[PDB]
Amino acid sequence: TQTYETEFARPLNEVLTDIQNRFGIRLKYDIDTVGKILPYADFRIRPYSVEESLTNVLSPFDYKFVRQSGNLYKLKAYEYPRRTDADGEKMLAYLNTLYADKQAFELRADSLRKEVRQRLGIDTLLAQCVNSTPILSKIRKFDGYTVQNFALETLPGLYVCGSVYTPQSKGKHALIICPNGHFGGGRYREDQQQRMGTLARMGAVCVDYDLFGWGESILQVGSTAHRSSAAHTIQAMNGLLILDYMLASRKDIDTKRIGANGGSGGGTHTVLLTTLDDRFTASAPVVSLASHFDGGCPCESGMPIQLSAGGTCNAELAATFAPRPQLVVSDGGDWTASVPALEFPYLQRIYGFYDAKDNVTNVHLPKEKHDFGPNKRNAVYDFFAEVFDLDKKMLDESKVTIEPESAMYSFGEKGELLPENAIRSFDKVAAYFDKKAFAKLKSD
Ligand SMILES: [Zn+2]
Repeated sequence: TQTYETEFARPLNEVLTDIQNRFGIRLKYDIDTVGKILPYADFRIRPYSVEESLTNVLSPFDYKFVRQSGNLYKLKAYEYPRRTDADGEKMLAYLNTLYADKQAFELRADSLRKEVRQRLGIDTLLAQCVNSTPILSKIRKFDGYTVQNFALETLPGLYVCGSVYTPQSKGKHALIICPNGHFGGGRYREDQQQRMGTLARMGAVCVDYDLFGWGESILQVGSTAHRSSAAHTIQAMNGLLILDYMLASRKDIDTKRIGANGGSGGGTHTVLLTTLDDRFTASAPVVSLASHFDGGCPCESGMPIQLSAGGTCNAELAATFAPRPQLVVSDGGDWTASVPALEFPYLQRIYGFYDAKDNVTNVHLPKEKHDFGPNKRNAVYDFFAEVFDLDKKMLDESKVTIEPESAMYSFGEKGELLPENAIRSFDKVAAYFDKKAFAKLKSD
């Protein structure tokens, strides 16, 4: 019954099936429309445009479409971290109106650094971090580099576990902090060991560490806890405390050569690190950078850092590092497809404010997909070789050992070495962020 008096109301699932048949498209559904009723459904249709029709029937339920290949469309929930290339181009054009030189750029960059840090809440948690003796494994020797595991206590009872990759070559070394993306196996994976081992053979101390609720963090908080705003703050805190610990505990580091490098989520965390800490002298965010995507995981976008200074994006945060050497690796199979046309020229103009366009580079892999495969690693090897004066003759992944996973563990094959004091539920961490969690906890 289509009447004025029943608001010409149709179930949304009938409307969309009807759009699919009428305009001859295919729909992939990543939403469940059960029970959804759209008033005036047929009046929202536009015979000349499948896209207006879809947007007019979906935006009332907070849904959208994303055009796939050919005549296929995916139907999605609104995503606060994800916009379009078009949104990107308007954002970056808008931010270009806020600065015409170094002076104007540098005032906004300082506001961006302060408001990002404030909005992350990291200084609240740093004021509560302890100073206990880090748990260090024995040093394991390999061809031209060694590996040593660490567990560093942050908040009372909370541990970040990682591994340090040290060159065997004599003399002062570069240091590279290496947050990782959501790739299978985390920092334990083959391509992560390859990259840390090659950079260490070439003369860089390299450090990698568990994402919150990955690896041995699972022993304390479980796997679910990773997708939380807590993860965003805790992972940035982890990076900073690890940089502090490396610089205070080691004699072999040249403080003119401190790098950040990571892939996907690790590339988002790389930009966060160079935004939070002025000690970094070079940066390589890999298959990560976009004006129009902030990161899909709450560990990347869970805190509202992109609302800093009236609105920013990871491309502008990356720009605040100017004019320090920075490599952006992009590919044609993900959100970084835009970088050669959009994000890179934006970064070139800002590096331009310092006569240092040559300090920022883009290795675009048009044919490749979202991974940390060999040509991603080769752009990283090449960049740090160049800017940190590392030894390219040592570059050979066949010489890196692929340790089994448990060899990088701090707390034993089965986590049986997990300290007495140690947090064993997410509740203990959540209580720093949410009064509901604190209240659950305080009723023993
Ligand atoms: Zn994450």
